Amino acid sequence: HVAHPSLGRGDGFPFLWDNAASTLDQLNGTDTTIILNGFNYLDRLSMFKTVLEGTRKYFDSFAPNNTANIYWGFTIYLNWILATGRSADPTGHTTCGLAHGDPMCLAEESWWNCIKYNPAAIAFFAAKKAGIFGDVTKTIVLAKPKEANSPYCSSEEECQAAYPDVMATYLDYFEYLMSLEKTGESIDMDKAQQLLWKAHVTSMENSIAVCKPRLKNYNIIERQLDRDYLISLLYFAATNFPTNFIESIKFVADMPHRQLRFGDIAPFIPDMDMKKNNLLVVLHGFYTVHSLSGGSSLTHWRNLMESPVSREMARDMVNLILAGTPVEVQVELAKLGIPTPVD
Ligand SMILES: *[C@@H]1O[C@H](CO)[C@@H](O)[C@H](O)[C@H]1NC(C)=O
Repeated sequence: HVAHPSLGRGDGFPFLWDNAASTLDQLNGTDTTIILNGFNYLDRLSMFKTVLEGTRKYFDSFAPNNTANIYWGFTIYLNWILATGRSADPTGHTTCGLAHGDPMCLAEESWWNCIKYNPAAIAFFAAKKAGIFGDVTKTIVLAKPKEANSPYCSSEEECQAAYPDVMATYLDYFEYLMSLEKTGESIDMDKAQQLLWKAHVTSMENSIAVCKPRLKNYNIIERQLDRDYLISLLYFAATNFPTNFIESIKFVADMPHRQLRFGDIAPFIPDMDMKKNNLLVVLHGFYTVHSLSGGSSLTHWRNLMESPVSREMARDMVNLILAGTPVEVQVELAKLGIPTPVD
């Protein structure tokens, strides 16, 4: 049994989905503690699954099996980083995440692990604080990293102190959900999605500098994919594109199913379909507009995306992209009136 990059266990749900905890009471611990290893795939999956379960009631009517829940995004991406080897140690110094080592271990040295840790762990703490899990008197005890002055926080208090804006933005999301029963209002899906994206973006922006050195652990082609993806995510987030089950699977199905290497040039990678080859070009297209504009294009894009009509039009573009339609990022952005750069 191994994780499939886009199908997870087989039907889109993550590898080992059934094995992960639905509630805090199913986790290991003591009378006064709950134990979680943030460097273990199953415990990270439990950080997502417990929040999915605890927020199911807000999304239940919209679709079966909690599939309308917008928390699926980073849950599905956890499966993908495992399945494609991107959570393993890339340095060769340890066997963490390798088949001949502990395949569930998530390496400190992994760039993907580095950027994705907080959207699991800090978000989990924020959900706890907001009351998503009910009243919890037990202390969360996280496994500590080995590296001194690590980018990985290992307690509720340390995470708050090191990444205050990330804690605050995820808290805003969960507090909004918690407010709905007092009012008796049904969820405003566009608002909920905006709040969650704001937290994800804040996390990415708070991690980019501290995770940057890990990019040097990968060859230049894989390294550039990593950069391309993080910048592109900032543009996608501003469109308010949905992060529910079906849309998340649609995205990961277009991502490369293996690490890239020297020799790979999109859109001519012969062991990948046209949709994967096309998304690789598009991600680099966003990187290029961003780099050549000194980052100014993102500021203009965000201003434009203050309009709900603009956001809907931009989501239409994203859907074309996900279907494998070969659109030129630079050309499409200009159409939307973004001042675009020359070299
Ligand atoms: C939920 O998903 C499971 C697994 O894919 C499926 O067998 C089942 O039909 C779905 N449940 C409902 C109520 O639609």
